[PDB]
Amino acid sequence: TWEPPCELLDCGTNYLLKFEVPGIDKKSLSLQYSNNWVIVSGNKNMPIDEGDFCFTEILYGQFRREVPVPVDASKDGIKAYYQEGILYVKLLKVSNSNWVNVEIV
Amino acid sequence: TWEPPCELLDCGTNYLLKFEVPGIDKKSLSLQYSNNWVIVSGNKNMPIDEGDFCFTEILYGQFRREVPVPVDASKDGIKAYYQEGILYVKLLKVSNSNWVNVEI
Amino acid sequence: TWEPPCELLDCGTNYLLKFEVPGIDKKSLSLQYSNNWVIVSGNKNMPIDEGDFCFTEILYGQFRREVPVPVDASKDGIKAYYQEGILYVKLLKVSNSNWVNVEIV
Amino acid sequence: TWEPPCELLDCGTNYLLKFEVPGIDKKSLSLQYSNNWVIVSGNKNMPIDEGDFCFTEILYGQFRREVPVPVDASKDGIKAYYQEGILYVKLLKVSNSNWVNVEIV
Repeated sequence: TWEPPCELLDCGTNYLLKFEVPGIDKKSLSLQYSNNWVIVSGNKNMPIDEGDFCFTEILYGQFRREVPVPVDASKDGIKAYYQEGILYVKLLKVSNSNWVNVEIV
Repeated sequence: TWEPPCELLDCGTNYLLKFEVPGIDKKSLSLQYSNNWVIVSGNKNMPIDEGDFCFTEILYGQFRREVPVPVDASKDGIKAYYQEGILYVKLLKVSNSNWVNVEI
Repeated sequence: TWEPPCELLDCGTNYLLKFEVPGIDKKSLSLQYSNNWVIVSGNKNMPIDEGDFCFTEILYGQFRREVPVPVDASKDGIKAYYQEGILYVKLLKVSNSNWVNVEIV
Repeated sequence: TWEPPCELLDCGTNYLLKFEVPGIDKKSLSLQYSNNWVIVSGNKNMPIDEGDFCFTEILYGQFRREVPVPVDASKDGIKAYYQEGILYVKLLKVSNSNWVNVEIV
């Protein structure tokens, strides 16, 4: 139903991957890493409890985002945080990269 | 300047105006109410201190937003909180009843 | 140092990643794989042997392009076939796949 | 109606017009010459039989390009050769001499 904008910073030691997800159900939040891809998915419930809509520009509902990650990013050591409405994913940088070469025919 | 998306809510007692402002400069942030207008403004700075861009689709910069507010919203009692990347502005409805509920 | 246009295709059994590299030194064409990232590179040098430029819209020089490739792309069994100015890369879809669930703290 | 990038080379005794056209339909490819104008046209079909787009930067559809050639160029002896995704159009130059050089075999 919608897609959060993301940002990737190189901070030298690690990468830091960021998703702009203000005001989501922090219990619905889910992120997995796999083969240098990062998958975030979650849900943003309408405020049925808070009151009735007068107007709204806010996107509600289900969201998902698959985002590639540089080669020197490692599966082991990943951390994530949800602060001030941003999901931060801190990935470490493995040094070695198995730089296989493909033959063309 | 960019604009943050906003939404209004009626909740009987009070209107609840909301702005999505994730990762903004809390010291910059600035909220003023005048004449059925709520004006919100601040800065969301690029994170030069965190690292170096590889790509970004985040909007950075200075934001202003004027929102007009219903007429039964009161100038008094106005409160604003910032939490989880959302600025809530809670405006009180101007009361039409002389009777006062007693909370007991 | 330009980059050639490219294209991803899903063929069920396999993925097909294409690059348009027309009129390049077929000897310079390199193609490396690492961690779901493909890196194609090469050199396309001027036609000084054919003649002298009256005008040209054609990009000459060195080129590389890094393209990330989907999660179910397989590290093993990549075939690269060059035909008629287009460099094809057939990637195998994988069967089992390890994931990591990250905790959002 | 996209248009392919092109190039004009002065090779002394002839001009070389070059249209970069990787993987067009070789059939339905139409060259014309009249009054110092070269008109190339044709079509490039989607790979409906190869897969399904995951993404693409390749322009598809029907193309056309109209190129003025030099005052120097002849309306005779024009030859066109398609190879490795490049269409070569080879124009002669209007002869400036009456002596004819005799290649001794």
